[PDB]
Amino acid sequence: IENSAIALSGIVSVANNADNRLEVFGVSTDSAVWHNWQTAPLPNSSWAGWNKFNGVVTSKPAVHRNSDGRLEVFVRGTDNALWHNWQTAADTNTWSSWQPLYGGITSNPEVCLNSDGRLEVFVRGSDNALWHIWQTAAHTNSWSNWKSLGGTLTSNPAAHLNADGRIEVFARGADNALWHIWQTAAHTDQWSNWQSLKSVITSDPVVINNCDGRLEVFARGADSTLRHISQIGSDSVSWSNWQCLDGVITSAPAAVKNISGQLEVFARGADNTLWRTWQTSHNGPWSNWSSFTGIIASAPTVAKNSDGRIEVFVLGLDKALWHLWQTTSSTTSSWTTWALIGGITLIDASVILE
Amino acid sequence: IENSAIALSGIVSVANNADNRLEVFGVSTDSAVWHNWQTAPLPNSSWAGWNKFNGVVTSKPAVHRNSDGRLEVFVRGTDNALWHNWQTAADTNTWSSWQPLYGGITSNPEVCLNSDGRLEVFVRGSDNALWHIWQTAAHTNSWSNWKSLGGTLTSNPAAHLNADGRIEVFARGADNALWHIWQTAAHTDQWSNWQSLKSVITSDPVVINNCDGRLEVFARGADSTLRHISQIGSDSVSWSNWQCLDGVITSAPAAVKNISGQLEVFARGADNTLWRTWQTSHNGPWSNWSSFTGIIASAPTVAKNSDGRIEVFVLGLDKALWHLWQTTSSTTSSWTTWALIGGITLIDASVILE
Amino acid sequence: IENSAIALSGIVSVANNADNRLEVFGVSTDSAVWHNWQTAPLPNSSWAGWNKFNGVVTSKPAVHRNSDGRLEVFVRGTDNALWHNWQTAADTNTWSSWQPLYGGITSNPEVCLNSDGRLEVFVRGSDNALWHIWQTAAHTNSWSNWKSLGGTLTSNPAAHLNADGRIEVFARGADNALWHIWQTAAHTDQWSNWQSLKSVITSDPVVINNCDGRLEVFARGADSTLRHISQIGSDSVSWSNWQCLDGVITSAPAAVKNISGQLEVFARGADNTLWRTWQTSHNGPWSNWSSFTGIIASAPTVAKNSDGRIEVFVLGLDKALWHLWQTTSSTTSSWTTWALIGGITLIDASVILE
Amino acid sequence: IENSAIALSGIVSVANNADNRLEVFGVSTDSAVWHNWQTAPLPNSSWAGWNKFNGVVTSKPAVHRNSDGRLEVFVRGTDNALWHNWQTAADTNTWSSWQPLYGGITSNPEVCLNSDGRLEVFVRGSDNALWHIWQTAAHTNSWSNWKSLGGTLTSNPAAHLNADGRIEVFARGADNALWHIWQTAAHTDQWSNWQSLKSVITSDPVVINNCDGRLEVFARGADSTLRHISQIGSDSVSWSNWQCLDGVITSAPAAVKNISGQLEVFARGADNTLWRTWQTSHNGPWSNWSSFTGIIASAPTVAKNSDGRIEVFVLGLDKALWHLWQTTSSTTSSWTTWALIGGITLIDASVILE
Repeated sequence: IENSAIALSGIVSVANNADNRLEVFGVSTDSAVWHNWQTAPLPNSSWAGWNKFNGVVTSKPAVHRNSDGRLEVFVRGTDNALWHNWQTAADTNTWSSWQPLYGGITSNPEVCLNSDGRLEVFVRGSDNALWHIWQTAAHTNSWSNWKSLGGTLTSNPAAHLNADGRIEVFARGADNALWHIWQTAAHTDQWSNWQSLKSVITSDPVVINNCDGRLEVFARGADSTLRHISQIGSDSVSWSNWQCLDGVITSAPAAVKNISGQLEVFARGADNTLWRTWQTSHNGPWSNWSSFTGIIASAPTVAKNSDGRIEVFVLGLDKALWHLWQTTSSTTSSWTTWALIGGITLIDASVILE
Repeated sequence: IENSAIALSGIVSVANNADNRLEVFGVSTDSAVWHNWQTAPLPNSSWAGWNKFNGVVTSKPAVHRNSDGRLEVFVRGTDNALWHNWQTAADTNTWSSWQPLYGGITSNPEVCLNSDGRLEVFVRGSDNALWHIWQTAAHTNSWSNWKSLGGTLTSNPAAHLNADGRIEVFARGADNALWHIWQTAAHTDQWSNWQSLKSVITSDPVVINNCDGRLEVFARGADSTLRHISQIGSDSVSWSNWQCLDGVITSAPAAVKNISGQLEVFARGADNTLWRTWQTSHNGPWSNWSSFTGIIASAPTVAKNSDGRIEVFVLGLDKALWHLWQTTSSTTSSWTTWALIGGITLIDASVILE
Repeated sequence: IENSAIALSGIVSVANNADNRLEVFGVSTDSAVWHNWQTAPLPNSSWAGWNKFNGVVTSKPAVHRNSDGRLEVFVRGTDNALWHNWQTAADTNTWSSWQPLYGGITSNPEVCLNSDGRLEVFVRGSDNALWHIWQTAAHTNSWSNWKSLGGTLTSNPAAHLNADGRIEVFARGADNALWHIWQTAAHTDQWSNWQSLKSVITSDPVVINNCDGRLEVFARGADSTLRHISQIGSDSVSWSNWQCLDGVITSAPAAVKNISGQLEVFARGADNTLWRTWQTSHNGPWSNWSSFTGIIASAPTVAKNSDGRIEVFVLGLDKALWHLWQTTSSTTSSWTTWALIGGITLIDASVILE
Repeated sequence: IENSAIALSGIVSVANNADNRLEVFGVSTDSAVWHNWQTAPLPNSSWAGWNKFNGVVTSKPAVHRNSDGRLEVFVRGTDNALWHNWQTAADTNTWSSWQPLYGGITSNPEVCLNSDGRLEVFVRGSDNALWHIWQTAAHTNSWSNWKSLGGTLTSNPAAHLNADGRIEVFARGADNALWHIWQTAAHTDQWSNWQSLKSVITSDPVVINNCDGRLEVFARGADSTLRHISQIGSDSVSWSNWQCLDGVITSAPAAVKNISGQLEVFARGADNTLWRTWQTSHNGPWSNWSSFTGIIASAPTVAKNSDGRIEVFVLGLDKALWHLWQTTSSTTSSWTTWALIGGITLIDASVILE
């Protein structure tokens, strides 16, 4: 692989409803967003069926739950502007029409919830800088003007809260290295300068918090293996060295914290099957990759159910959505085999970044 | 102290709003519930002022946030029945009037949020058994009938979720020992039998989850010192031995997880000042108790702000509410001295259990 | 129990030879020291048979291996002075006669090996202060003059190295609290002042190092339960609060680090059987006490074999030595039942401290 | 670098005497072994001066302390056989002449001390298999016959004890991967079959035990970066995945456990200076590499002094031995700059393996 490659992404965005039912959002062959949801918050639940939002879109959709429990979806429109639509009440399948937020977008949108309950959206703009826009009041359809954070992005952005409420954003830069920028005070428009974490990456960055309140960033490296870096202090400036894990991966990774507090990472492996690795003890060593049967055609997207059970979504060779899950709420649980969530076929609507 | 003693409780109940502003609920000399809230989600914020709910009450109020962000308060009425009132919209200071849930209550109410978004209330009933009632749909004013879980309670109940979504309830029994009972499947009316954790306790139990996804229970013991016990497996049946910490405490304890994932416990000490102890490392040893200046007249009530800073509320000798907080989002931060949230005086409306 | 009580001690001292064979030393009804040893360094080995050292003694013997592999035993004589005898070559059953070190001794002797290979002996003297004497060259029969460290002792002393090579000594003081004193530079006659760790203790202190390079002290408390305290920094001045464990014990405790690095403690329990507790995770919570069948008449003495297996020695009701051990090198191993090391009967020759 | 490369080795072997004084062994321009020792067991001690053993040698010397405290050195002779010489008494500078152990050696010797006090030597033989020979009685000049363990070696062997006393040997195989073989019972001639840990390595393996009683193996990888793997269970068959650390290294690594139980690794870096990395927390993430001033011409050799302070030895550009050490017994201590141990110049006498 080349240093500027961006690994294959997940085919859907997932969120938990206010009642923790999972709901997935993807783009079909009509270039519209469709969604489907669990009827009860358990992995063996039946799903409602695929439902369409009217409107042609030109990016992968991003979804986040508002602080009042209402889901809200963000997408690029045919005008290269940002659009959004929302549930009109928590746990209800009544939505707004797409509504405009304007701007000029050249990446998939990334959405974060500040610790004061306000959504904030991060995107690459027309000038390749990082731009953002935010709710001016918690869970309200009142938004700021667009503002630039500068830089030069060559991946989609990934945002996460630090334990103290400061948003930190990660993105590949012009030199193909991972860069980051952060709020210097929680949920405030006061930001640091851009800083490099060095090392080339060949996927979007994936960010998760550990139990200790430290962030941990996962990405594919230049040799096509998983690499990871973590915060070692109580600020955004002190990081470990990078470490790689053996094993060639062929998609973005997806990371989740299991209910014992240990991290697990899922990725498409060198044989185009889903692979999984997990921390064997706290902060500990990583297990050898374990494979699941079945060829897959996207990165995994990973979620947790109301009872803690992990569930994984992928694109199958039939271009439909498949999923599997843990059979029990237990880190050493067995897994189901792939099951189909049928009714539509999906396309990868990710913005082509070069 | 005698084995059947119940240590002095906190004077207010606290909750975070959907936007993480703190809001406190207490009972004044008119035997009504009054509340007050931060105007912004930071500990140095100004407070709005004390506001009254009409109606005479006969217990400490319990408050929990619904899964749609709306706060909801539960109290015993003059008819010894359960009443509740709620915010009509998240982050809004418009409330229902008290509305009846009936029953017959002989303890303070305890409220838990199931992982499927449904509130559930636990109380000691007229026959001294544990009773409960639940929302039948997430964040909806539709409730079940009352149902008994049996047992014999001699403290208020304390409920917490396990990491897998099963509610577990703790309460002192007829033999003054700590007993517990648990859901055997997440957010389902399928419960275990009562089991004893032995050891006498002389306060209500206080329950918190650690990073590992294990519960940890704190209580005052028969010798008036803090003692604690924790889950050691992935179920509700495997527990450690009890351990005590030196130092006589004269109130219920209050426990919180700081933003490095370590536990801290606050209690009124033998000299009637606020004492604090913290875990020095993961699962680690406990620090010597540290004292804050100022005589206090209740147990502490402890909360966290949107930026992770801990804030503590107590009753002062002037029978008003005082608070202090951490100056920075840092485990070794200094603390402010007590500041007054003036405007009313408070009474301890806790149900007298004998 | 009274605050000045000293719990029942172990009936033998144990050491590993240079080749790791265990060898035990006790006092028989003739008031002489006898010893016995494994013929091979495994717990299921046969033992050689009880062999006598000529000479009447008036304390429990203390044994330590020299830095050249030779065992050396220290005891009080009929003249209340200190005597010692040694193997003349490692792993050889040829010994010196008792040789005099003089002084005036009113406790059992305690022996430590400095990290520069020199033995050092600690005792309570005729004036109840702590006295010591040391080899002036590693593993050589050349000793210093006696020197006082002051204080007032009401238990036997217990000495251990810190991770940086500084000896630290623990002993009960005149107020029945645990006190300690330490070298301020490794293997140097430069010592701190005495400092109290507060808390009353009713056994000799038992000291072990954890993996982290921190000392951890175990003792029986005033309520007859096990209590423990540990270093929390990198010096001898920073300690945790004391914690107690539920369960009444009726002997001194004995502590050992198993081969997974976790601590285990053994003690005679309230029903006069051997009890065991272990840390369930690193630094972690302690298990409930587990009992072994059989009434025992001393504290346990605990050792490890060349393959890591723990072995425990006690006095039986027949006044003979019994032992049991782990069946495999595994923290969850089963244990054998008590087996007799027959041939003599033993007496408790511990110096009566009041 | 090529896959069959073997990175530059350390220029001396080091051991602690019975009294913990460091003593170093190297080969000078006369192809004889010379040694030098601290006069006192502290890093700022003066050194005695370089002293020669008569006899021409053809490998790097290996040294280990016997279980009776006597050092013993192993080397290949001009006849390609194994020779050894020993201190005739602990802490004494009187040695035997070289004495023959015969055989036919094609690697540097590796020496391990069994947990029953018997030395055992591992070497590549004339047929490229692993051969070994052992003392038949602890710390005695009585040796077994030579015996083969088979395999095909393309590095020097590295041996370490497991926590349960089983020797495990690591060596690169014919496929340039790391292979290992182990005793199936402690200090017994009963061995497993050879098993591969996969991954190519380009240095000798370096093995250390962590606090948990698990082995951890460090080596340079095919991309010239440090990689490491560790045991995850209680046996020799369960290992983690391999992880790499960023940063090109140009020598074998050297690993040590500091006195807080954390691991540190030293290696010559890409700029030919000494680099260091350390675990920032238990099992934790690894720090960025830190450089010391000064160009160096060998791998580091690392030892610990009687007070826990780490000391590092290297070859300088002047072909003499230099060292530096920690200024205090503290993981965050500063370090001294390089100081010369002058008097001879050293050559790399490592056996050329192809």
